[PDB]
Amino acid sequence: RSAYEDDIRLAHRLADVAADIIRPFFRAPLTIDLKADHSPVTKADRGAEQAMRAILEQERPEDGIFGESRPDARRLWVLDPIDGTRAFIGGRASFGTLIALVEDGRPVLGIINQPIHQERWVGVKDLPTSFNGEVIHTRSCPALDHALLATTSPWLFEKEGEVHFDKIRLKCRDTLLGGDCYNYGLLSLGHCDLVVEQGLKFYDFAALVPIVEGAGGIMRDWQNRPLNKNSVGEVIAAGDHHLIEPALSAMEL
Amino acid sequence: RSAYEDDIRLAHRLADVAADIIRPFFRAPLTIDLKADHSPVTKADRGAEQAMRAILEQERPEDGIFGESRPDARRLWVLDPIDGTRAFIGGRASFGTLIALVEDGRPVLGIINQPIHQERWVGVKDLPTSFNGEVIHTRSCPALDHALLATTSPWLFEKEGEVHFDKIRLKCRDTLLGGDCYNYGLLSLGHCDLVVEQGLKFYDFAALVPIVEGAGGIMRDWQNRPLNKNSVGEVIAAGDHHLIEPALSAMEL
Repeated sequence: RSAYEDDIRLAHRLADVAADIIRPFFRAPLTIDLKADHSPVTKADRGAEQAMRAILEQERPEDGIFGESRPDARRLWVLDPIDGTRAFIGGRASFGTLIALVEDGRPVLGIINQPIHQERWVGVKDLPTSFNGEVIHTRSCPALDHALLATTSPWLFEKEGEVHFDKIRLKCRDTLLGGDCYNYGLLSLGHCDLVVEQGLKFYDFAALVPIVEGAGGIMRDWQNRPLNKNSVGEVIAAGDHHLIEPALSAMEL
Repeated sequence: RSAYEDDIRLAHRLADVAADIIRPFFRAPLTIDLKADHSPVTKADRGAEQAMRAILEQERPEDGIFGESRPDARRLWVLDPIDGTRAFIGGRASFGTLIALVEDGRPVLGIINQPIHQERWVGVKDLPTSFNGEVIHTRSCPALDHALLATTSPWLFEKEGEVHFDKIRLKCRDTLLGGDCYNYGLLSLGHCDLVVEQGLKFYDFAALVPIVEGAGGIMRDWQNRPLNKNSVGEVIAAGDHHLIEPALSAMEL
């Protein structure tokens, strides 16, 4: 059993609560061009965040909730009800709810939950990562020219970041596009070898780190340093630790 | 009832047969770097194509099967067991089996089937398009700056085609990436407004045309001409007929 067993149980409860709120809004009609925001994604995100926050305020009174709600605490919860907001808006089920517990600025527990297809990744500092309750493993990869690389969009990079991304893309066997958190889940399951992104907020990667790392992968910034609450959101995830040096090299940073 | 009712029933049978063959291979381990091809996608594609061909040889002896098997016939079946081969290889359930019946070089019946999540689009020349048995409709869209555009990859274009794509992307509200046939299914359901691609084979678009058009959309080449067995594979699909002129204009062809 984990040192975090109680927190893992709460994290599953938060994911369940968010899922039931978000699901009815998926593939709903999209209103446009009004003086106010009538979008389903906004209703889903707000209602899920409010419900999860109310539960955290009752069950973890002493913990912070990242994003202004209490801080200074050693322990902080980080919630993203819908990571992959644009995919959700487009009716794609690659979006996920991300929940993370963070201590001294480091993620120590993370869940990705896809509430439409019921796919749930759980990672924790002291246990192997699980997907729908089963232990999972990243795969090994000999070299970049055998690697599958993913990123949500080339246009989500800064102008110089687009050049670094293009340089590594040219050295990989194939690149798949779109997906946000989902590509990190596929990398933890062993179906993707590298993910490289830029411009993420802490809400977008905190949950991913324990999941990828507890699957046997590695997830760092572009200087190969640990990701933490204060990282600017350049990330690289690899299923194989052997590939992180050649990947960063190929980016010509 | 359709003039194609019998062919629609056969088409569903082909999709079922392909699904049961393909499903076991999804998210299987991926072998690499051998003198022969041990990949699951190749086994799935070949076994599904062989089973569908055997059925067509028994039940439609007089029809062609596109790709060399009999031709010259007025009526041809076009099969793609796994459209979105790279997505399948990456463990993504955006791939689909495409089945189409084509007469005088024009698609008249099409199915997209996603065998993992059981999502099936059916289009036919004389009926409204259906998704899992329900009639569906494309949405209207006032202008490009409100439109959601999708394409599988910017890098799947020719060098000049990348420039035309970038020019229209810059004029749209958002662009989603990856997905192959799946984006045309989302456009027929009313969750996407434009799809623009280049380099497709007839196997990749024949089934899509009846589905998009019978949902109320429009799908043509980049000269606004009909797509047919001989089209080079530049395609534009719009949920709203009003957007095809501004979209082609924005591409600066």
